[PDB]
Amino acid sequence: GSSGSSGRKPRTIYSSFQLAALQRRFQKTQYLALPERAELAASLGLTQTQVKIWFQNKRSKIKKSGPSSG
Repeated sequence: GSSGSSGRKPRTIYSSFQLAALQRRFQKTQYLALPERAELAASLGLTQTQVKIWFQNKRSKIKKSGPSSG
């Protein structure tokens, strides 16, 4: 649109430690309650604004085929 979110780096947008728990939590449920979403931000050391976009984006890029659009 204006700036464009582009870039290439070996360090995934998220660390292995943060991801592990994240993905491990997502598989359980796509949505996270109040204290549930904060748990990842307080545990992984991230913020609700980060764990939120991570859970949302994923839903769109769900390795699993079916619900995703095309």
